[PDB]
Amino acid sequence: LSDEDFKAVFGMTRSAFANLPLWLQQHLKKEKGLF
Ligand code: NA
Repeated sequence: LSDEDFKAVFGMTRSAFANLPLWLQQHLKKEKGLF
């Protein structure tokens, strides 16, 4: 997805998401039905 769609889904930038721990990245992907 686009940078704008990413920010809408996750409410943060891709760089912000990458600073999260893996467990939380994975948690968010599942919560949102993505990836
Ligand atoms: Na929106």
